[PDB]
Formats: sequence, structure tokens, C-alpha cells
Amino acid sequence: KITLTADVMTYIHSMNSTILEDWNFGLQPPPGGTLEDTYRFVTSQAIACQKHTPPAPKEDPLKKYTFWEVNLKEKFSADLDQFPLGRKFLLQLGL
Amino acid sequence: KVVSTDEYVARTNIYYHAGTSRLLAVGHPYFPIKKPNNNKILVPKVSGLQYRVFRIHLPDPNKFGFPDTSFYNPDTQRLVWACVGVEVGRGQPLGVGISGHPLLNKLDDTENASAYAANAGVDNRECISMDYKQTQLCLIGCKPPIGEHWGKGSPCTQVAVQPGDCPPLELINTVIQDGDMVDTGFGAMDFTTLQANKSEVPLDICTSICKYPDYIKMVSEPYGDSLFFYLRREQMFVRHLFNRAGTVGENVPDDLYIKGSGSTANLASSNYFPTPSGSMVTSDAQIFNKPYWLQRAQGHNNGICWGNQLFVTVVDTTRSTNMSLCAAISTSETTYKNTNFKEYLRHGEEYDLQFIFQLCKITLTADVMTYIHSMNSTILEDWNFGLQPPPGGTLEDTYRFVTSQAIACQKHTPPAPKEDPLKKYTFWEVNLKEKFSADLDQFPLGRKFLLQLGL
Repeated sequence: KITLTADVMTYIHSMNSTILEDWNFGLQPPPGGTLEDTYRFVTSQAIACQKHTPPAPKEDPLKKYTFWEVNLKEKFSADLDQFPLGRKFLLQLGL
Repeated sequence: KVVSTDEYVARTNIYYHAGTSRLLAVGHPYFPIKKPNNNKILVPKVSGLQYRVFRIHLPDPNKFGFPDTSFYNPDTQRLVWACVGVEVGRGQPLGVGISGHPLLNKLDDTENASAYAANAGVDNRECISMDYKQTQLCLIGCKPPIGEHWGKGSPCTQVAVQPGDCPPLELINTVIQDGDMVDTGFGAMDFTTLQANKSEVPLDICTSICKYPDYIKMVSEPYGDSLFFYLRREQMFVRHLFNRAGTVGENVPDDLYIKGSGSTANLASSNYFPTPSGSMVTSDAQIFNKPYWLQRAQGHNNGICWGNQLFVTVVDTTRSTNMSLCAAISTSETTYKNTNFKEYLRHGEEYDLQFIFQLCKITLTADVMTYIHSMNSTILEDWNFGLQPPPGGTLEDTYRFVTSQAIACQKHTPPAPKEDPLKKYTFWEVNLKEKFSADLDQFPLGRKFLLQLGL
């Protein structure tokens, strides 16, 4: 996890914009903010669940190049015990 | 998930009284009197069977100018009006009306016959009258009442109905508007559309629609804004029994009798119908001129007159007596000349309302707001949140705020007044903006209520 404060953010951005851009910060309720604000927030926030799903997928910034693609999105697991590496690693570190 | 207003609504120790001076309405008991050629109603229809609906307007609490304003913080909440006490004033002396129709589709007394009925010629209708079902009722809410009734429901694309063919039915909900008709003892339906006959019921209702409070639905309401308080009192019985003249729509299955013979040979109409009769009225029966304390309500909304609005809906036959007034054409002839006198019919209604309201504040936080909005946008929209100084905000912000805020007092007063979202409908308007008071001691209800609660 990464607590995102100003400096933090900045540093990251400066380091590599994308990182943040890629992420998404769902609008949140402004602390102690003027009712007006809060209100508006609600509204906007409310009209944010219109089920409209038009999220234009970004483009591979390296489409140019080509290499062996390896999708893992559906291969993550917790009980490493069920895996060699897991076992090894696990035991290795111990805890 | 919904919740009782008590959750988000804060109750103050402030109470106010308000009530109409004395409402009065007079007109024709059966129909309006308008110019034959024209349409402008010289005289309006006025009967004890008209649904009395009141759009009670209240002054904006937040906009109201109070003595002390400490009790709450305008930077965190808004004020709302909450009714807690109401009394309905009925001024006319107890009495009964009576309606009918010169050519009601009456056939013959089915109650008891010596010998079989005659034969159906044409235009056998007659002039009759009656005393509809006795009904007392009233209800209140921040939203208007919704009636149910019967009507010609749209059909299916099949046998293109053969003229005369029986129409299909459909229960219909509708906003009970002021003046509408209450069940008379004939049910709730669009007599107009359902009875082409135009002589099945007394005139006063002939061309109209009898409505009934769709209590059920009203309560089923989650927020339950429709109505939070009410009480009904109806009763009636069979005065007479009659046969409906006309032609058989659906025939009697022979497997339910033995063929006639001679006079009997031919079947008489089986389509009977009764004469409603609201029995005698009594004082002890009375339901108005009594105070109602809306302390608790089984509904989620607890008398939160949102938008500073209100809906008192009443119905009372108990004082229906209409007076037959007659004027002569010539102060001469010492002999009664039927043609020397013009007969008229008039009915009047005396009303007067009064209530007690508790002031209420509502801390507006996110969830809060949301809930409200979700519940009913308007509420907030209607309110106004003057820009405020952002806490600890960047000087830049604060600054800008100032500017904007500053340029907000340019004396420019172009506030386009909103539009009645129910302009469509129409009912008895009741402005109270200038009738609120604190020293309830100066008022009956006040006294009563006051003492009643004690503190």
C-alpha cells in the first residue's frame, strides 16, 4: 500500500506520471466542506452510478515492440502450500 | 433502507399556531351553473360529497424572521415545519342532503311483486332520489392523497369489440383533487365511461367519477409522505331494490332455471341494483371539531411538512342538507300559481382549520443530504446554501470566496420563481405564511394542546 500525500504523489508523478493517471480516485466527501460543496459532491457522485460504462481502454505505450505476453490476472493464489515455490519460499522465510 | 424522520430530524422547543379565519363555499348540490353558450361558471357545484382538499402553505422556517436564532446553526442545518396538532372546523348544523335523477334507469320494484312485471317499452326510466352512504373522513400528509376506482382499461388486440359489448375493467389510481366525488354507495368508477346510459345514477354523479382513498397503497408507501394521519367513518344499507331497464348484455344460463310459460315465458331482467342509504347522523358520531395529536405515526415521515406544504383532505356528509329556495315572479295573484315561482337548490359548507407546528432543524451531512435527495431531490434544491468561508482553505480559495461572496450583494434580485409541480391539479389553496403565532394561549387549540401536553 502507499499512503498518497502531496510530496508523495508529486515524487511519483515526477518519477513516472502514468502510475497515478492509471489509478482511479473515486470522488470523495470533502471533510467539513461547505454544505454547498458536499451537496454538489453528492449530486455528481450520485450521477456517477448511471450504469454508463464507456471507459475507453488505454493503448499499449510499447505497442511498437513485441514480446512474450503473459497474462496472470487469473493465476493469483494465497495458499502457496499448494505450490512448490510457495512451499520453498514460505518455509525459506519461515514466517 | 428508509428511516423515521426522527432519525435525521431534530425537534425544537418551539411551537407555533396557525389557522384559517373561516372558510365558506356555496353553490349547486348537483352541478355547476354556467352560461348556456359560454362556460364561465356563474355558480359552482357544491355538495357535501365533494372531496375537500387543502393545499396548506406554510412560511419557510429558514426564511422566517425569528426573535432568537441561537437554538440552531444555519451553517450546519436547515429548518423544517412539523405539524403536531390539527382541528377541523365544521360550522354548518348537522343535516342530510339527498340526490337523484329525473330519468334513472329504474325498471321496477324487485323488492316484492304481486304478479310478473310488464314489458319493456322504451324510456321506462323515472325520477327518483335517495340518501347516499353516510361518510366522514379526513387525512393529512405533505403529499396529496391518491384515490382508486374503476375504469375502462385498455384491452388486447383481438376481437374488435362489438358495439354494446361489455367493456374491460381496470383499477385506477389518481390524485384526489378538490371537489371530486366520494363513494355514494355505488362504488368507485368512471360512471361517464362505464355507463353510456347516462341515467344509472343521480345527476350530481352521473357524468363524474366516484373515488376512494387507496388507503392500502398510501400506507404501502415506504417514506409514507402521502399521509401520516387519518380516520374514516362510513356506513350504509339497502333502501330499495330495483331492476335495471334495458337489454340483456349477458344471458342467464338456462341450466339455472326452468323455462317460463305464458306471462312468465319471457324472462325479466336479472340485472338488479339497490338504493343506498346513509342512516341517521348523530353528534356522538361526529369526527370533526375535535383536536388531533400527531405525536406518533406508524409511518416513516412524522408530520414533516416538507417544502412547507400540507395536505388536509376531508369528507363529511353529516351536513349535506341543501336548502330549496324559491322566488316569485309577481307579487300579485292571491292564488298559488305554479308558474309564479322559480325553484332553486343551494347548499353551503362551513370550514375552519387550525394547527400546531413544532419547529425542527436538520444537521446536513453527506449521508444525510444524500438520503434526503434520494428521498426527494427538491427538498434540498428548494433550500438555499449561501456560500460560506472554506475552513482553513488556501488564502486563494478564501479570497475568491470573498470576491464572489462580495459580488453577491449587488442588490440584483432576479430570482425566477419556480413552478407549481402540480399546477395540473387544483384544490383549495390555504396561505398561512402570515398566520403563525407563538402565544398559543390566545388560541383554543393552543390552550388545549398546550395544557394537554402540559409543558
